[PDB]
Amino acid sequence: KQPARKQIETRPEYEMEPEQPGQVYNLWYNKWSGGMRQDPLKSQVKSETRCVISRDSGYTKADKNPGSFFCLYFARGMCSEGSK
RNA sequence: GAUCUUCGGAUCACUUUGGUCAAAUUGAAACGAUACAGAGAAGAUUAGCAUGGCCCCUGCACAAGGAUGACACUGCGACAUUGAGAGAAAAC
Ligand SMILES: [K+]
Ligand SMILES: [Mg+2]
Ligand SMILES: [Mg+2]
Repeated sequence: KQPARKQIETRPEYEMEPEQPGQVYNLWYNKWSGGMRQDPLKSQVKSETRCVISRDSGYTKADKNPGSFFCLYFARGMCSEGSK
């Protein structure tokens, strides 16, 4: 019964280069190509973050809209906009 | 708000939002490598041009190439049975 709070203060930026020798970015298909397929499942960092309703759920600007949808960033647990 | 008008009002303008889709692991493709075999025509080496399409790739191309691009190239029963004999069975 209290307004929702932002989980992460910062913004997850993108800067990472797999397999430094054998990978090269692809402008059209926005990901790194070349190098060993490496794996189908191996790649799977662990969510650094995690959310729970108890300490995180609350009011937000979208409650007014009847057909509004849930935050893609809340469920994985880094929605940084809070109630806004 | 500007313009007149006479303190009644009139003019002037009048409804956006190009959306492969919300800050990139789990809805834009296609694969590296390692291990196996491993280069068309009836001996051996070898030119090629074709046929077929839910196989494509390079190409501006209705040129031409990719191993002659690759794969494929077969096969069966609208057979009517009687021709006859033998033991059984049922029958001349
Ligand atoms: K040849
Ligand atoms: Mg050819
Ligand atoms: Mg051919």
